[PDB]
Amino acid sequence: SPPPIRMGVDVPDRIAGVAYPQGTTARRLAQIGAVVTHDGDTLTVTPPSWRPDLRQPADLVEEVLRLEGLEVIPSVLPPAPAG
Amino acid sequence: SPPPIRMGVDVPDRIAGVAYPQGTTARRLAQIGAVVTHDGDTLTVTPPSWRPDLRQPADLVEEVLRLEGLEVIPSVLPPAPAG
Ligand SMILES: [Mg+2]
Ligand SMILES: [Mg+2]
Repeated sequence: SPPPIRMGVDVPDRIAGVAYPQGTTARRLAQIGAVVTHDGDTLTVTPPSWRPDLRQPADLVEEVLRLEGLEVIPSVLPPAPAG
Repeated sequence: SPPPIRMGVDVPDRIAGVAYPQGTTARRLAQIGAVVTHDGDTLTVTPPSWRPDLRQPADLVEEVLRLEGLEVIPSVLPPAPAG
């Protein structure tokens, strides 16, 4: 198995900008074959042996977001920086 | 005396963007001749008879800000949206 990855439970929610229903991250990561454990608000995710591409929290975020569907991500223009 | 005015104790701070020391608003408003009573966090301000220009909380805000000095107000860029 690849080494375990520590990641906050709401990290996919923050990066997506969507408040997913609770347990979405844990369910999706378990769906793709990873072992997920809880420690307060921090998950420890061990990817399956056939997923060496999952090495960082960003890799896990893509798994949750693509399975939930990028279409649910709202179009929110960022504020204009003083250019 | 003009009618009394109700105003939050920190309203001058919010409009100025400056955290004034405690009691600044009450001290400045009593300085210019108004009667100030405290009801928790809400100030009741009765301006003196020679100040018929003090009718709204914004008027009291100007009194506090101008006496503390507009030079203490910092320079912060507003959150303009994408145009
Ligand atoms: Mg990936
Ligand atoms: Mg005025």
